[PDB]
Amino acid sequence: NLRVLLDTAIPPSFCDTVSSVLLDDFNMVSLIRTSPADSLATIKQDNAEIDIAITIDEELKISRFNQCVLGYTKAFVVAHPQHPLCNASLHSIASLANYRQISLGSRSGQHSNLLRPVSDKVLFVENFDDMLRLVEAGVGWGIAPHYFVEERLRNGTLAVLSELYEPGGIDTKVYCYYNTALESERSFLRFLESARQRLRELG
Amino acid sequence: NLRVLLDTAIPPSFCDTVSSVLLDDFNMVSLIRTSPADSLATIKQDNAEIDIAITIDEELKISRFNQCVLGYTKAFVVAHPQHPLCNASLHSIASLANYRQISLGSRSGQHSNLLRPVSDKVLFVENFDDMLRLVEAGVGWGIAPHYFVEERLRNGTLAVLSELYEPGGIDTKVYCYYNTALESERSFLRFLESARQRLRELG
Ligand SMILES: CCCCCCCCCc1nc2cc(Cl)ccc2c(=O)n1N
Ligand SMILES: CCCCCCCCCc1nc2cc(Cl)ccc2c(=O)n1N
Repeated sequence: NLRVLLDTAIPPSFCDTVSSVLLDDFNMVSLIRTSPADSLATIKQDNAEIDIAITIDEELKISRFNQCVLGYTKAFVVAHPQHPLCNASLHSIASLANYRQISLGSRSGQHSNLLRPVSDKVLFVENFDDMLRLVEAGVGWGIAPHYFVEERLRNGTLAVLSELYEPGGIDTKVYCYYNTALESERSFLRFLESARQRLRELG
Repeated sequence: NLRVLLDTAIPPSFCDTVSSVLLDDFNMVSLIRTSPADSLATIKQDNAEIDIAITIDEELKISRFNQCVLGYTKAFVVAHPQHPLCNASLHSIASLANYRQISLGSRSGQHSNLLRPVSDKVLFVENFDDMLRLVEAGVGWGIAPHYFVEERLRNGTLAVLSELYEPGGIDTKVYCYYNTALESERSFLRFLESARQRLRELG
């Protein structure tokens, strides 16, 4: 039995590809969704018995696991279109360490450099919908995965503040943390290769 | 007079594009090359009077500067083809926190998470040629920019160990740190836009 974790920031399609590919060599698979803020924390608990994690988060050397990279995805910093920072931005790119960021809480309460909020004040939430309802309201601005936002974006419900920095969307790697037991295992080596190919292909 | 820093890991072509573009709106430009390990350290010194830095290194909030991203480039972890880790790798991907890494020294002696060496023991050097002569020797393995290695690679002088992790080369962002005085300045806003376009275009 193979327990694999997938954070809320991994696009579903990625999930399917991961999921479907796993199926090829694998017979029992449990899939857990976590906040990206809680993934590494989770794998770290020895008991939780995770075997694979698919995350946007980074920690280079983890106690029992090896990192490697599955693919790339995109985040956008979004705000309600009427937000002051919205529209004219270049200062805005600087000024948002000052505006309220709706950031992703962590049960640990600690964040990597990657996920720690840029701004104070911050108001923590537990997931992206939570984060987005707030930003649509919209009390603050947030960084969200592409998928959680595409639909909204086209409507004009939401605005992209994130363009000048990293135009075209913030490029974010998708790591794969896997228990070292798996390193020799051909099933896993096969899995990785397929998924990777499929993901590039989809790109 | 506009003083701009460019680290040794920025591909020369990037340099030209940066360089040439700057020329369009700019009349005096000094260009300084630094080790990527010394760039942020350098801009940080108030006296050094840098106005732009082009680096692969990250520090999200720097005292007088704003970050944003110009483009992407590629690093490879390379070793002499006879290196034990070479060829069969998957364990190797794990085992190289154990083999000697030829890493990039820092005058500060401190490294970001991005540049801090993966492995101990490490033997520090000051630049990529230094690093490469050693690895060709080859005493250790190193992470080098694409350009510094392409020529060597095709010969078979060098091997890529870096494939399973991040196949196709390790993707690394190229940041632009610019003094905040520049944020309003149209010359700079013009520069950024052009260079970015040229870089994507070259991609
Ligand atoms: C003016 C833009 C400042 C934002 C740059 C900070 C770099 C983003 C790091 C980050 N990436 C994410 C990616 C996803 Cl898919 C989801 C959430 C985040 C996130 O919260 N952060 N911080
Ligand atoms: C088995 C591969 C482990 C290497 C993954 C570590 C992530 C690389 C971070 C890094 N990137 C660089 C990029 C360039 Cl262009 C030049 C040097 C480096 C570098 O030294 N590190 N550490």
